[PDB]
Amino acid sequence: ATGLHVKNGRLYEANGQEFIIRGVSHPHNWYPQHTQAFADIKSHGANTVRVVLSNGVRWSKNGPSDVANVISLCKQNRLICMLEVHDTTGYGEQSGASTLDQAVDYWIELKSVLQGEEDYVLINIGNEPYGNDSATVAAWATDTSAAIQRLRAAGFEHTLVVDAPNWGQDWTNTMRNNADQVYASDPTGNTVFSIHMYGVYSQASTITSYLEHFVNAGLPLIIGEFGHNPDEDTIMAEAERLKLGYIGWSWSGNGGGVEYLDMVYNFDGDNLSPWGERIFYGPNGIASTAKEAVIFG
Repeated sequence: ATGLHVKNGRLYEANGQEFIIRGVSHPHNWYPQHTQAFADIKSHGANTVRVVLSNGVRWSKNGPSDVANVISLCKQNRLICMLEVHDTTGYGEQSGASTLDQAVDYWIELKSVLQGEEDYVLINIGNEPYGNDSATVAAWATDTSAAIQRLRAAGFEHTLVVDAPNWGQDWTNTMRNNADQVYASDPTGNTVFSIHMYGVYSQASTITSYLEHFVNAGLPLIIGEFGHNPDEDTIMAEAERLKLGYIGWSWSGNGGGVEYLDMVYNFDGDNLSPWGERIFYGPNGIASTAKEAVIFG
């Protein structure tokens, strides 16, 4: 059965109530000991959590029982659960990355724990699935359509979330120019596009132009990741104006020189960084704009 779905370019619950994502990413694969984060994220007002999983290509695979537990934690905390396979990141440029096809093999392996959870779970096929290599960026539309087709053929009815090339930022405008082709390839129409906004989006003009292109065309879009040198004030303001979902990166535990993207320090829910204060409590932030999904009431 279908649960969350797309109608007229927007995301709806099965009862017809529109759902506007206001959430954050949590690095579950890398920090399995920090399952308290689900409750902590909910306590600050988020309505969705994007959960980092692995298909075993670059990191250690999250098996079916582990994913079942994640889903139960989302449901217990009245959060919509967006699951994503991180191993695809930067394919074509990043050594050892997964292809989208290998991500789909993993989703199919999880079919028994995902079927019947269409009201609660969104499937983000693979994170930032292409780097900047031209030959592979050129395959984004065909590879993405192929992955959607494989999932629908395997009986998946969930709403699917697909990321852009160029490490999620789409600076070539490949996703922007070809999303119509990809959307047509989903028989059910339950596909949502996701843009990641980092340094390409330091100017308000670029942000507004990109977001309005999707809204004006009726192409469903979420800002699946953003940081703070992106203009976060304009990203959050425009997401509110246009009624688009957004998901900040990330709860805690960043490494690789991106420590400043931690919302809380050392997974302590009461110890917010300036970024955590901004995204949850500042203008157009999560606490003031998020509404809980109605499926939980």
